[PDB]
Amino acid sequence: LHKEPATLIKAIDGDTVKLMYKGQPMTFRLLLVDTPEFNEKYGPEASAFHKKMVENAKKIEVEFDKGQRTDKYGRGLAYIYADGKMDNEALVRQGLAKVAYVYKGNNTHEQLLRKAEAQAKKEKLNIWS
Ligand SMILES: Cc1cn([C@H]2C[C@H](OP(=O)(O)O)[C@@H](COP(=O)(O)O)O2)c(=O)[nH]c1=O
Ligand SMILES: [Ca+2]
Repeated sequence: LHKEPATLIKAIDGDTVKLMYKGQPMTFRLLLVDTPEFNEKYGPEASAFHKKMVENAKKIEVEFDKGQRTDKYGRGLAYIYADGKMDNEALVRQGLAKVAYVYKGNNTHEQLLRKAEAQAKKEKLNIWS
């Protein structure tokens, strides 16, 4: 898999972010995770975490997996990196997201994220508390 450039247009919530990718604005949905919606428990903390992470990055990168790159709502499906740290993994590791939506052939980083979830659960972080 390959990291591609992008620039933040706007933070949205725990598992979506608006980025300019190949010069076009797009909403990206983070692969392999699910954050609570803003109005549910840990929802505001997940949004806040993701926001900070994307707003502080000097470099944002998009990494598509091997399968579909856009979902049925037209959102980009990617692993997103902020200064080389994966947003998807960071949210899971903090117990602000669960591993979820694991479809065959867009699941390269499945085991990496499950490992982060196991550590977050061990530490009883946030969602696991
Ligand atoms: C993460 C992801 C979500 N989706 C779709 C599945 C869900 O359909 P439904 O809307 O029909 O439930 C929805 C979940 O996204 P959200 O968690 O952003 O709502 O997005 C995919 O199709 N592919 C994926 O890789
Ligand atoms: Ca969600």
